[PDB]
Amino acid sequence: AQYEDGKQYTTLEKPVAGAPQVLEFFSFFCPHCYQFEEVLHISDNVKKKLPEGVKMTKYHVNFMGGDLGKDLTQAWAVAMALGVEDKVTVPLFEGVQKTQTIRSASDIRDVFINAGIKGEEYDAAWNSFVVKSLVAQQEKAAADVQLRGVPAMFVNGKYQLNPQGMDTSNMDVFVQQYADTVKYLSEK
Repeated sequence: AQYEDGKQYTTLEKPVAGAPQVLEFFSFFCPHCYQFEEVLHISDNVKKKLPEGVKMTKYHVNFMGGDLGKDLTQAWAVAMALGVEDKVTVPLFEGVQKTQTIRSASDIRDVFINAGIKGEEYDAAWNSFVVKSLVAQQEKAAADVQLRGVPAMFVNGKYQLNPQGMDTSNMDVFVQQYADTVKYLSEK
């Protein structure tokens, strides 16, 4: 066939019930994730090809960057709760990986303040039980699929994108192939 298990995607031999339809995992410590976000705009190009009615979910993971990695997962929970994902994603990536000016929770907090989220509002979110369950969800979703690497994408809790198996000669072509694959998997 044109799309084959083990080529553009793999199948979970233990499928995850009730899973979000398009589920993406990343870490701000993750170098390919930086590329995926900044250079390739993967999430965005997948969205453009996804069907009517499909919701896209993106979660942070703990297994990179130790103590700061966990701070970052809670911070992404704050971002999701406040709906400010689109204002902190880039400065968080560049702060961790480009300028290396993020070294503590307080530095993560600075990024939000600079993006215009108010101190009171950030700190209140940070400490809220709604953010606690949001953290809980990110971990559960990762736990459910045995996740040990990022960037990672899952479709309807049964298929896992396999970017290793796509041509990287051309960045644009890699992205479309990636997005079309999510679409194919989506319609499956």
